[PDB]
Parts: sequence; C-alpha cells; structure tokens
Amino acid sequence: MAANPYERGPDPTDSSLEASSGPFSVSETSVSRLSASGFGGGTIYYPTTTSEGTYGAVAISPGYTATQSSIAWLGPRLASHGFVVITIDTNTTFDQPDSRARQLMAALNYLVNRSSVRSRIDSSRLAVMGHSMGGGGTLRAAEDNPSLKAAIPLTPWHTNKNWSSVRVPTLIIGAENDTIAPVSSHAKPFYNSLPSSTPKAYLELNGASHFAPNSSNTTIGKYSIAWLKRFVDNDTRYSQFLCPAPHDDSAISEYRSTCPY
Ligand code: NA
Repeated sequence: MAANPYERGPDPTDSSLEASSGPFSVSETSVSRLSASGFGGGTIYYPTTTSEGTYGAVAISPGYTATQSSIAWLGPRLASHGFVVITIDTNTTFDQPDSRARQLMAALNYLVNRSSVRSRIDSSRLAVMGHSMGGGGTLRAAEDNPSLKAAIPLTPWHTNKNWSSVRVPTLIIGAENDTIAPVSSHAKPFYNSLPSSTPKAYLELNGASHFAPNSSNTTIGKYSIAWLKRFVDNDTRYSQFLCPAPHDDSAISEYRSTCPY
C-alpha cells in the first residue's frame, strides 16, 4: 500500500491529465435553491466508485451575471480524477466577490454535513475554485478559512489587491488578453501579494480571453487537476507537472542546476 493513504487512481501522465476524462466514472445529483442553505443550489459531480476510499471535495463559483452552466464542464472533468465537486449557483447573479466567498463555504458545509454523497467525502480535505468574481471569492474564502487545502482562482476579479494573509496553496490562472479582469490589475497583483511561504503558482493562458474558463480547456483542466491532487490529496506524484525537472525522466536519478538560464 502507498505510504500516502489519500492517493487515488493510477500514476498520472501528461496524456491522462490532458484527456477529456480521468479514470473514474462520474455520477451526478443536484441540490435545489431551497435546500441549499446559504447559496443558490448546485450540481454535485462525484466518482461512482467508493472502493479506494473517500475523496476530497471542491466547491466552484461562477462569476458576475453567470450561472452554473458557465462552469459546468469542470464538474465531470475534475470529479473523474477522484474528487466530489459542486458547481453552485449564487443567491443572486449580482452577488459580489466577498458574498460568493461565503457561499462557497456554505456549499462545502452542505456537502460535508447534509448532501446525499457526504459519506464519500473526507471532510478534512476541502478546496475552493471560481471564475471571475467567483475567483475573487475564492481568494477571500482562502484568506478567511486557512484550513482549506487548496484554492484555484480562474481569471479572478476583485477590488482588493492584497492577499498577503493567504496561507492556502493557491494556483491563479490568468488570461493573457483578458479585458474584463486584466491580469495587470487583477491576477498578477493577486499572485504577487501572496506570501512566498505559501505554495503558489501563476499560470497565464496564451492569447486567452476572460471566458476561456467557461469552455472545455485542456490546460485549465490539466493544471487544476494537478494542483488539487498535490494539495488536497498530498499526492506528490503530481509534483512533476507543477515543478517539472529532468529527474522526472526514469533514466535520470538526480538533476541539479543553476537554472534558469
Ligand atoms: Na528519474
């Protein structure tokens, strides 16, 4: 048995992470707006199998004026690698980022305590993600809830630029040609303010618009999966994608250098 009891699925490859689906078949259920205390409802995507143990859970928020359909593809994509994922609707489509932060946490509370799939979740291993204002809410949720295992803001928007108290491993994905949340005034200031003592990464999508996260995207899927695996599951098999090095080659037992050059 692996030393890490949270490892799920076979050893990853670039190919397996760029594929449309991971190794786990995915089921889905929903929670109504009425039943969702503190948020607007959502769709829950979960691995059908339970035979390898419980999974971490992820709540995902859409952005301003948007609904679940703008983030729906992430549900099956991420759940098929071994996560329980809820794509939420917000109380109103005009909710601001700090409101969306509270709703992300309310959705995780629902999943862990009241959902029909709560028995498939390890409640000690939770994460937040979101698009646009939902990505701003992801940063605020991470700042206010340091027990979270990971946070992934996608083309985030927020008026607060200072996230120097965030102690949750955070991957920010920006869009090079974003004109709605320009990376020069949102994503990059956010990343630069994060403490260097917090595990973090900034990934910028070449040529991309603000709406790249709303359609199936091989790059977003690959690095989102690797981030959640590495930090929600403590799965160091995924370090190779986040921190590539020649020693990832099976022919190379050690590689040291004064890179970059
Ligand atoms: Na090696």
